[PDB]
Amino acid sequence: MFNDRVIVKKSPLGGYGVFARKSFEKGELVEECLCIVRHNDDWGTALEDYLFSRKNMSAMALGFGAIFNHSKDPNARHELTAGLKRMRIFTIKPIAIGEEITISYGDDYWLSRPRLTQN
Amino acid sequence: MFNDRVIVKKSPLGGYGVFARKSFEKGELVEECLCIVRHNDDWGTALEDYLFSRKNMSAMALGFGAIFNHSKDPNARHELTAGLKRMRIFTIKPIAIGEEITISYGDDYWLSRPRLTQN
Repeated sequence: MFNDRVIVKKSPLGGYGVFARKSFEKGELVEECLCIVRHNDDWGTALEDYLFSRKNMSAMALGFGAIFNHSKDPNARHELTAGLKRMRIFTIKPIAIGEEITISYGDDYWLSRPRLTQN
Repeated sequence: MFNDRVIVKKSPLGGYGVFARKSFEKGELVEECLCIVRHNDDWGTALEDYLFSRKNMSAMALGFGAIFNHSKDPNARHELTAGLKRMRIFTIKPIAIGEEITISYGDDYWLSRPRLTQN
């Protein structure tokens, strides 16, 4: 799909990842809806699908997991679920009006009053 | 997305559900890829996302769960996962070259040699 906030690239075409079209400082906000994350061993055995875990984060995807594979480093964190986590994404790295985004990046519980002025 | 086999409607637009464009008798076959189903209580606590369970079936979705909400009755069964269940969908009700489809319908372990002649 695609939204003025960020362009998502999940369809095969020589490039998998979620790009953002809006330069900004460390502290942006992205949106999506294709992740099922939790925190437990029974999870890796329960959500057996496109698992994507890092140290403590244990989640799974199904079309976006591969979109997150191409990530030499933690570009930004994400929170899309109904139990824990949340329904929003944060980018601790400045955006370049056309940069790529990924997920999984430790935790760092904190915020800063997001301000998505329209787009 | 959309496929000659069936047209999927997940994008908001005053209508959520998976429609089928191919009249047939009770015993059709649909295809998809957005469901994570299992059978256990720890599941409802592990897959906490868009849960969709019925009597014994305990599953969760993320874009298709709402597409299954609009279902006054069990239109057809489904099986899309890697652990149990399978990767195909069956329609025990005749198709009307433009009918809507849903999921969750008891179990009835059985088959009948599906014959998806192209489309």
